[PDB]
Amino acid sequence: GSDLAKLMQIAALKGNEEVLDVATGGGHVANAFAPFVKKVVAFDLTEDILKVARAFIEGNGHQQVEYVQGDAEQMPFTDERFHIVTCRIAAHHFPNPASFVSEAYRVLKKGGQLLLVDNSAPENDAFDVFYNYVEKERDYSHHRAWKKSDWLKMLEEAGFELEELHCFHKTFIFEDWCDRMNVTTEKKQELSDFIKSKPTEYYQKFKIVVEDGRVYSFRGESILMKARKPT
Repeated sequence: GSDLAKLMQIAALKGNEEVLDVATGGGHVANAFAPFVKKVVAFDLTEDILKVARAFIEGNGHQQVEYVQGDAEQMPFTDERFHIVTCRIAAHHFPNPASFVSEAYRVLKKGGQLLLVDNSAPENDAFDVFYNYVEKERDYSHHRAWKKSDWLKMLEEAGFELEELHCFHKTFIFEDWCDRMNVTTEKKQELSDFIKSKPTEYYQKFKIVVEDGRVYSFRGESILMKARKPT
């Protein structure tokens, strides 16, 4: 799975790093990196978010984390400050993720790395559009899960050199997945009904399981990219 352990392994940490965790959210990435690096900046849009991240991170005894508010994107850091920028399961909320990518490039040291983890859309446009429509019905704040090719273009355009791209698939349990976003029973019925009526190709693509007329599970893709800012 695209888990934290896999991220940590791919990171190939040296122990001296200053890390920026973009859209830290519940703080899990900063939490994981903290013991193995010099310093972490946990960065997100509001104080409420940073309070929650801090409760979790300080709960595990990590004390070299600095909490900083702002926008991914338009980041209030100096050029060439970080060895690592991380961003996990967050970029699909960004309204202008190309700006986050260029800002990540800017605030990285030369030879530094971006580690980016997110859900991804198929190259096939119909499946792309469908996957994303479904994501947004379930989470109104979803902007876009981009194609792997979209990310390759954004990274190159910003000057990053991709080193590694790892792809993963996960089976989502529809009811649980919905309930994490507090979707109404009515909205869950509507979304299941919408998915269930799609033709066979869609069920085959997303390994859709229907039990007793309701969507039970489907399978999505995610990625982990390690991209270098050149020396």
